[PDB]
Amino acid sequence: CVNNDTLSGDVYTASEAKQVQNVSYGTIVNVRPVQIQGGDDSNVIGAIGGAVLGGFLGNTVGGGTGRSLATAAGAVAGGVAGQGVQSAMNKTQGVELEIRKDDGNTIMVVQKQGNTRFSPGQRVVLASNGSQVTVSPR
Amino acid sequence: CVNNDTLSGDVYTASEAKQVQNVSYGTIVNVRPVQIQGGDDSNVIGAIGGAVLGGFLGNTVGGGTGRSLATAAGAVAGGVAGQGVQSAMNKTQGVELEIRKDDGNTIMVVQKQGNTRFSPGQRVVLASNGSQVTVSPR
Amino acid sequence: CVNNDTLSGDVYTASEAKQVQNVSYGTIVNVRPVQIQGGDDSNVIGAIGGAVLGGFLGNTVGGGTGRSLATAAGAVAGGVAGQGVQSAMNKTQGVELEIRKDDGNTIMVVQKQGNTRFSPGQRVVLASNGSQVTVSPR
Amino acid sequence: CVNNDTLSGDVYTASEAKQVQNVSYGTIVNVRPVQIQGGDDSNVIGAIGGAVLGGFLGNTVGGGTGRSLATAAGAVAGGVAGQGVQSAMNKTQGVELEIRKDDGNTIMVVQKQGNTRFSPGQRVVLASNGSQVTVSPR
Amino acid sequence: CVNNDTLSGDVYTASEAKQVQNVSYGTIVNVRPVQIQGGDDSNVIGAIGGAVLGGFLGNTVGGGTGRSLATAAGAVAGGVAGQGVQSAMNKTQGVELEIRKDDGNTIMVVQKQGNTRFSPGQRVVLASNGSQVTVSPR
Amino acid sequence: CVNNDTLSGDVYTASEAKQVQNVSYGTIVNVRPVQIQGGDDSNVIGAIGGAVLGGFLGNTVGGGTGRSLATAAGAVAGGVAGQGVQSAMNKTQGVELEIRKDDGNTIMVVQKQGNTRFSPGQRVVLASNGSQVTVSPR
Amino acid sequence: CVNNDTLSGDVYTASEAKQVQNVSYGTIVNVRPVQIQGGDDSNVIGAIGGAVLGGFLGNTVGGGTGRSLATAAGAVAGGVAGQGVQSAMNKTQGVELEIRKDDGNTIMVVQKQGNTRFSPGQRVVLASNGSQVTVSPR
Amino acid sequence: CVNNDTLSGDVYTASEAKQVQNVSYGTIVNVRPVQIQGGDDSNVIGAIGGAVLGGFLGNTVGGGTGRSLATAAGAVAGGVAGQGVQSAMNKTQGVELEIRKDDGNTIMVVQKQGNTRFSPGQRVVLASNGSQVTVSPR
Amino acid sequence: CVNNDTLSGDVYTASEAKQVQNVSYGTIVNVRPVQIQGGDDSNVIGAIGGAVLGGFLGNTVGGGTGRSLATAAGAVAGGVAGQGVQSAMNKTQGVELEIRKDDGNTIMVVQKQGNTRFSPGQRVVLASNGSQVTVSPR
Amino acid sequence: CVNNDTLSGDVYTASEAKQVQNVSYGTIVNVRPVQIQGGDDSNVIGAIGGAVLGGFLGNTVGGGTGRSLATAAGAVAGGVAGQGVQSAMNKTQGVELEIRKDDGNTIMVVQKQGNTRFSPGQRVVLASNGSQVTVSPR
Amino acid sequence: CVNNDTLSGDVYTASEAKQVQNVSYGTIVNVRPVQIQGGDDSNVIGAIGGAVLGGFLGNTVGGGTGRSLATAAGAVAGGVAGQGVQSAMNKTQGVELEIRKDDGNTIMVVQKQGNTRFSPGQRVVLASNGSQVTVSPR
Ligand SMILES: CC/C=C/CCCCCCC[C@@H](O)CC(=O)N[C@H]1[C@@H](OP(=O)(O)O)O[C@H](CO[C@@H]2O[C@H](CO[C@]3(C(=O)O)C[C@@H](O)[C@@H](O)[C@@H]([C@H](O)CO)O3)[C@@H](OP(=O)(O)O)[C@H](OC(=O)C[C@@H](CCC/C=C/CCCCCC)OC(=O)CCCCCCCCCCCCC)[C@H]2NC(=O)C[C@@H](C/C=C/CCCCCCCC)OC(=O)CCCCCCCCCCC)[C@@H](O)[C@@H]1OC(=O)C[C@H](O)C/C=C/CCCCCCCC
Ligand SMILES: CC/C=C/CCCCCCC[C@@H](O)CC(=O)N[C@H]1[C@@H](OP(=O)(O)O)O[C@H](CO[C@@H]2O[C@H](CO[C@]3(C(=O)O)C[C@@H](O)[C@@H](O)[C@@H]([C@H](O)CO)O3)[C@@H](OP(=O)(O)O)[C@H](OC(=O)C[C@@H](CCC/C=C/CCCCCC)OC(=O)CCCCCCCCCCCCC)[C@H]2NC(=O)C[C@@H](C/C=C/CCCCCCCC)OC(=O)CCCCCCCCCCC)[C@@H](O)[C@@H]1OC(=O)C[C@H](O)C/C=C/CCCCCCCC
Ligand SMILES: CCCCCCCCCCCCCCCC(=O)OC[C@H](COP(=O)(O)O)OC(=O)CCCCCCCCCCCCCCC
Ligand SMILES: *C(=O)CCCCCCCCCCCCCCC
Ligand SMILES: *C(=O)CCCCCCCCCCCCCCC
Ligand SMILES: *C(=O)CCCCCCCCCCCCCCC
Ligand SMILES: *C(=O)CCCCCCCCCCCCCCC
Ligand SMILES: *C(=O)CCCCCCCCCCCCCCC
Ligand SMILES: *C(=O)CCCCCCCCCCCCCCC
Ligand SMILES: *C(=O)CCCCCCCCCCCCCCC
Ligand SMILES: *C(=O)CCCCCCCCCCCCCCC
Ligand SMILES: *C(=O)CCCCCCCCCCCCCCC
Ligand SMILES: *C(=O)CCCCCCCCCCCCCCC
Ligand SMILES: *C(=O)CCCCCCCCCCCCCCC
Repeated sequence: CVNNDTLSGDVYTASEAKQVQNVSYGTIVNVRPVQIQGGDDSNVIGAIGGAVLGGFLGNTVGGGTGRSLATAAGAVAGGVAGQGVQSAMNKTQGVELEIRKDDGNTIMVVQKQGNTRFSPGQRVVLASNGSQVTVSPR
Repeated sequence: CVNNDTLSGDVYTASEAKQVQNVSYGTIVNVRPVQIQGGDDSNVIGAIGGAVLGGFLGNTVGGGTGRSLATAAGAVAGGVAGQGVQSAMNKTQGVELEIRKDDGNTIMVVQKQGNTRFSPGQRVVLASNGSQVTVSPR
Repeated sequence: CVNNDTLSGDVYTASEAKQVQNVSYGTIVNVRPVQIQGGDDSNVIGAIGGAVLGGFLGNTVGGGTGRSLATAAGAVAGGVAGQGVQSAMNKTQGVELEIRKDDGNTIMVVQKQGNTRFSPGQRVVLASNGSQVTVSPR
Repeated sequence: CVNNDTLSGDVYTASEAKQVQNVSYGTIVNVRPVQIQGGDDSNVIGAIGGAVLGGFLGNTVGGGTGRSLATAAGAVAGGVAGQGVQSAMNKTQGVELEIRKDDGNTIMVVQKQGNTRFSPGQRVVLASNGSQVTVSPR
Repeated sequence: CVNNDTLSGDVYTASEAKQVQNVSYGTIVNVRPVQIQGGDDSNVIGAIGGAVLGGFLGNTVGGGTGRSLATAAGAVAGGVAGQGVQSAMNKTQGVELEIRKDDGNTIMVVQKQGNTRFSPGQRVVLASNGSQVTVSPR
Repeated sequence: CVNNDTLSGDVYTASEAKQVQNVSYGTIVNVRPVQIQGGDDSNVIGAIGGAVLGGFLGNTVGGGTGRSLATAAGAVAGGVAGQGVQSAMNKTQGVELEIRKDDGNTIMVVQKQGNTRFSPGQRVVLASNGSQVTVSPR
Repeated sequence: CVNNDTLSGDVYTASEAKQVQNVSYGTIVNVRPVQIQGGDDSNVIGAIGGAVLGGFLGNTVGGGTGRSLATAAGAVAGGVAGQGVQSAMNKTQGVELEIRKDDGNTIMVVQKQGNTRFSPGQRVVLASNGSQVTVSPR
Repeated sequence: CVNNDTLSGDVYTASEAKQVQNVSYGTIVNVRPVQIQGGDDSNVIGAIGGAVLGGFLGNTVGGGTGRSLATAAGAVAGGVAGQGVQSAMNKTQGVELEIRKDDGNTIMVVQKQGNTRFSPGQRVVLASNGSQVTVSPR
Repeated sequence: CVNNDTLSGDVYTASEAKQVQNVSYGTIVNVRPVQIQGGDDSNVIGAIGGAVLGGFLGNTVGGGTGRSLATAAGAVAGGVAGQGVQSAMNKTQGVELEIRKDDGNTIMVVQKQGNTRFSPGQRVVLASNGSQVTVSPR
Repeated sequence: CVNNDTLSGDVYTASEAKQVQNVSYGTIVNVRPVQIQGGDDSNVIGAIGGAVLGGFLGNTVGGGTGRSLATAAGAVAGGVAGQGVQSAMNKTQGVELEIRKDDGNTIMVVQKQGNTRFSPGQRVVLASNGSQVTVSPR
Repeated sequence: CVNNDTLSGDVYTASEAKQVQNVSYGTIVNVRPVQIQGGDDSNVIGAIGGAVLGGFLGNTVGGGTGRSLATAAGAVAGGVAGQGVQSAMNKTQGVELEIRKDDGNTIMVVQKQGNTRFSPGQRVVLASNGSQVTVSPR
């Protein structure tokens, strides 16, 4: 598992506490919903778990030289299902926001859904660092 | 398997959440369909799976010194089929779009087919970063 | 465990004693509560502890070739719970402060809750270094 | 095997989707046919497969100390044939095109044969990147 | 253990003897007490000691296959307590001083409590190097 | 073996497909025939093959302590012949051409013999890259 | 042990013999006594010695499965005492001197106590190198 | 063995085919014969071959503890002869030529003897690259 | 042992023979005696010798499980004495000289005592290199 | 052995064939004879050969525990003689020449004796490269 | 052993043959005798030889557990003597020369004694390179 709950507007990772961050103001338009896929593309941990759990389910059939074939088939047929499952428990739902600043410049930012509802027409304050931004309501 | 579903216009990888992205506008012409081939060219994981599953199907014929020949032949004849199959499950279908911006400059971008249909003559908004672009309808 | 108690306004890590730090003054507005998530995202130590403690609970059922299946299942079903638990004991509660300096510039800083209560309207003194800040009351 | 089907004008590798590419126009003259040789020059995978399959065909003759000689001879006499065969299944047929752009500058590009026929006298559109080009008909 | 007694105003580490250090003068205001946490955040030595001492307390109960479960549980239940204890014996008490120099510039420095008492209103002499300072009374 | 058939004027390596190449014109004079020696100077693969095939031909004579001498002699007397043979199957025949460009500058290039005959007095077109050239007839 | 007797004003390390050193003059004020702590903070050699000497004192009590517990407890209870003792035999006594040069500039230097007594009001000669100084009486 | 036949005026190494080379003209004077010594100075492959072939010729004399002495002596007395012989089969015969160019500048180049005879007074054409030259007759 | 006899004015290390060195003249004042401590601070070779020689003196007392305790105690009680002795045989006696050059500049140099006596008031010649000096009498 | 016969005026190493070298003229004065010492200073190959050949000559005397002493003594007493002999077969005889060029500049070069005699008063031609020179008679 | 006979005025190392060296003239004054110490300061090869030869002289006394003590003592008591002897066979005798050039500049150089006698008042010629010099008589 990967704990991608540090991608909300209500939780800070501990490597950015006790630092300085700048402040700007803006306005909000055109929110639409979006899905977020964390983790890594080459799933390795799922493969090994699936492989062992599928292989040890193979010994219990047959006997002789027909048992080795069963365990060998079960190994790969569980290995692929491991990657099948390990990349469907790392999928959350978020929103995409288009904010227009008071400078006159427009940007958009994507952020995980929490327990506050964003609406078209509102005032937000941007807490920013070098290439990092958090958006919080009024 | 490789999870190339992060190449759509409705799914964001989690390493580009909580960042700033610029906004432009444009118009759409000349969409045509295209196929997309993910993964890597040197298939290694397919070779080993094919090899073991083909080798363990060789012991069950013959006996003596004619069993070793059977298992040795089965090993390679399954090894090549492993790469044959592992590079036909990583093939998806997408579209290629030619968008003309309001600057007066023309570009084209290629993107995976989803559940929205693009048509000739429409307004799109480009969300851009340094050498990254996502296209979404009006 | 990770000892993230060095993120308070009353405890200094020992690698920043006997050094020089600058002093500024400011005023405080708009405190709101926030949670803090320490540690690292890829939980490794939890996985091994969960795995061993789940595996050694598997031998005590069944016998023959039905014991191996039980221990193999218990191993992974404890492995995932290890990461489930090891990333819920590293979660503390803090505050977020917006301070306006006497220069005329505005910043905000996030800091762990202690035993002093911050209120809207107060005088604070910032002890600063290069990209490090501690806030302490009057 | 090497999957050199990403060298056509109808298939895009997945590492160049969702990017920006420029557009130019031109005219076509002097197409002639050409062969294309993929892969790598030092064939290693063919050698091992040929070696094992030739060696295990050696035990079945003779007995005593005249069996070792047979297996040793078969090993190398299959090893060289492995490289003989593994570099004749990576050979495709393509075309070479000489296109004159509307700038007044002339270039030529080589590309794999597909299912569309190029003729002398036609209009093509070049989709280009930094040192990458794809040619597609009108 | 970590010997953090070289963080006082009466003990010099031996890698800064026979060197040259500059001298300044100042005045002292606003001392307040503070705690100091040495060592390192990832406690490793505590984990192994706790693990072995907890594991060898497990064999003495039960017998058969119920002994392995006891030793496995004791191992982790002592492992976490090892880190619990090894990071509570590296905690000392010090003071924080705000000194105003004769230049007209203000700084503050934090230093371990010894056997001399600092008071508001006094003369101190700063012995300094590049980014190192020791404060000693008149 | 080394597959040096990518050194002709009718076969392109697959790492230079879908790229841009410049075009020039010229005239041809003074072709003379030449031999080409591929591969590498320190022959290693030939040594091991020769060594094993010569050594296993030594056991079949004599017995006692006079067999070890025979196998030891055969090993080296086959080892040197391995390098003798492995560097006589990598030798092809090509031509050397002196072409005078329309600029007024003269160069010469060497290229493997194919199935087209070059003659003194003819028109050729040079397809060029940075320090790469292919010559093809009119 | 660490031989920190090369930190006196009467002993030179052998890597700074046969070199050139500059000469200055000064005057001496305000000597006060100080302690010096050599060695390294992470004590490793003490831990192993304490561990072995404590462990081999554990076998001599009890018998059965109650001997293993005794040796395991003795190991750690001697391990910590090893670091307790190995960092109390590397502690010497020295002096701190404030010397005012004839330039008009003031410095202070710290140096191990020997067999000569420094007094307030005296003439000293500084033998100096790049960031190295030795002070010797008249 | 080392195949130093790529040092003639009639054989090209395959890493310099399909490249561009410049052309100059000159005249020839003062050819004299010279020997050429290829390979490497520290002969390693000869030592091992000589050592094994000399050692296995030692067992066939004597018996008891007088056999070990014989094999040990034979090992080194064959080892040195290995380097004696392996550096006398890498010695060829060539010529040294002094050519005066039409610029007015003089150079000389050394090249292996082939099947063409160079004479004093003749016209040669130099095919050159960066610090590489081949000389061929009219 | 360390052979620190190359620190005299009558012995040259062999890495500075056949080189060029400059010559200057001067005068000598204020010689005083000094001790020199060679070697390295972390004594390793003494520890192992002391450890083995102390450990093998432990077996000769007692028997049973009271022999292991004796050998374990002897090991460390000889280990520390090894470092005690190995750093008292690398201590020589030298002199420190203050020489005033004819330029008008003053320096001092430290050098091992030999068989010539230096006196206040004498002429010396300095043989110098880059940051190396030897002093020899008239 | 080291084959230092490539240091004559009649043998070229094969890494400097087919290159360009410049030509100068001069005159010869003051030849005197000199010895040349090749190889490397730390003789390793001689030590091992001497060691084995001396050790295997030790078993043939005595018996019991007096044989081990003999073999141990013979090992080192042959080891030193190995380096004694291996550095007396790499010693050749050469000449040193002082040549005055037609520029007006003087140099000298040292070169191995061959089969031509140099005399005072003669004309030589220098074939030169960057920091390489060969001298050959008229 | 180390062969430091390449530090004379009559023997050239073979890595500086066939190179160019400059020539100067001078005059000679004030030769005095000096000793030269080659090799390296940390003697390793002597330690092992002394250790083995001393250890194998220990078994021949006593029996039981009193033999181990004898061999252990002999090992170190021979080990130190190994370094005692291995650094007294690398000591030669040379001379130090002060030469005044015709420029008007003075230098001195140190060189091993040979079979020619240098006297006060003579003419020498310096053969020089970058930071290398050899001095030879008229
Ligand atoms: C707070 C919570 C605390 C937690 C833990 C604390 C509890 C501690 C209390 C300790 C008490 C315990 O000591 C008592 C005891 O065990 N006592 C036991 C002990 O006696 P003692 O007391 O020790 O003296 O031993 C006896 C011996 O048992 C048998 O011994 C034979 C050999 O023994 C012999 C011999 O011939 O050599 C003869 C004998 O006389 C003697 O001499 C021995 C001698 O010992 C030599 O060593 O040797 C074996 O044949 P073999 O070896 O030659 O092959 C045989 O297994 C055999 O031959 C082969 C077996 C194997 C087939 C079972 C697999 C099912 C597939 C499910 C996956 C689904 C896929 C999607 O085959 C069979 O058993 C045939 C069953 C056919 C029907 C199956 C239907 C199931 C599917 C339904 C699906 C429904 C869908 C809707 C074996 N059965 C056996 O050992 C037992 C076998 C019986 C199957 C019951 C079905 C349950 C399946 C439901 C699934 C759960 C939800 C997912 O059970 C097991 O192998 C363990 C099963 C684990 C499965 C986990 C699934 C993981 C998830 C999926 C992973 C992919 C047991 O009877 C005793 O009783 C019993 O054990 C009765 C017991 O009450 C039943 C077991 C319950 C455990 C289940 C929970 C596990 C969950 C996870 C754990 C972390
Ligand atoms: C040019 C120069 C050439 C150089 C070399 C060439 C010489 C070659 C000639 C060969 C002849 C030789 O083959 C003859 C022979 O050995 N012949 C011998 C041979 O017969 P074969 O001919 O082989 O057939 O074997 C016999 C067997 O001997 C005994 O055998 C017992 C077991 O044997 C049994 C059994 O019961 O199992 C029974 C038996 O019947 C038979 O069956 C065997 C069978 O073989 C099974 O294997 O088994 C052992 O008991 P165990 O095993 O169960 O434990 C016993 O040792 C035992 O039980 C245990 C012993 C051990 C205690 C001794 C340690 C002393 C501490 C000093 C350190 C100071 C610290 C600061 O305990 C005792 O011996 C009790 C002694 C109590 C009094 C000690 C006082 C000393 C202190 C004084 C301090 C004064 C201060 C002012 C053992 N003694 C023994 O094996 C002998 C034991 C006797 C002690 C004498 C005191 C000397 C100490 C002075 C110190 C010197 C200066 C520093 O001696 C030794 O262990 C070697 C001692 C080495 C000490 C070196 C010190 C190093 C420096 C300090 C290091 C930190 C010997 O008698 C024969 O005679 C003898 O051996 C008599 C002999 O003349 C005496 C030995 C002299 C050697 C000394 C020189 C070494 C210096 C360095 C060398 C490089
Ligand atoms: C941070 C979490 C770390 C988790 C690691 C714990 C591993 C637990 C292994 C259980 C071993 C059971 C063996 C079978 C039972 C038996 O009857 O075992 C019997 C045998 C000996 O008994 P006999 O005397 O009867 O032969 O072995 C033992 O008794 C071994 C002692 C068990 C305890 C060892 C301590 C744990 C390992 C060291 C800690 C390292 C931590 C590293 C953290 C990074
Ligand atoms: C974080 O998520 C860590 C990785 C989690 C791996 C989960 C593995 C589950 C594998 C299930 C396989 C079922 C096999 C069924 C028989 C073929
Ligand atoms: C992601 O896709 C991981 C790699 C998947 C590998 C799939 C391997 C399948 C191999 C089938 C081989 C069949 C052999 C039949 C007998 C020769
Ligand atoms: C700091 O916090 C160190 C890591 C702590 C790891 C804690 C591991 C607890 C695992 C509990 C698993 C329970 C399994 C129950 C049966 C499946
Ligand atoms: C992609 O193409 C992977 C490599 C394919 C290797 C194919 C190997 C075939 C070898 C056949 C050898 C036949 C030997 C017959 C007896 C000497
Ligand atoms: C410096 O402080 C070195 C590290 C010290 C480690 C101390 C380890 C103490 C562990 C105590 C564990 C008690 C376990 C009780 C049964 C679970
Ligand atoms: C590409 O060419 C791969 C290397 C090919 C090696 C061929 C080895 C042939 C060796 C023949 C040796 C014959 C020995 C006869 C008895 C001494
Ligand atoms: C230089 O000082 C080298 C390191 C010295 C280590 C000294 C170790 C002493 C350990 C004493 C432990 C006593 C244990 C008593 C029973 C628990
Ligand atoms: C290319 O040339 C590869 C190296 C060739 C090595 C040849 C080795 C020949 C050794 C002959 C030794 C004869 C020993 C006779 C008894 C002492
Ligand atoms: C150069 O000096 C090399 C290192 C020399 C090491 C000397 C070691 C001497 C150790 C003596 C120990 C006496 C132990 C007595 C019983 C405890
Ligand atoms: C090139 O020269 C390779 C190294 C040659 C090593 C020669 C070794 C000769 C050793 C002779 C030793 C004689 C020992 C006599 C008894 C002590
Ligand atoms: C070049 O000089 C190589 C190293 C030479 C090592 C010589 C070793 C001699 C050791 C003599 C030791 C005598 C021990 C006597 C009994 C203690």
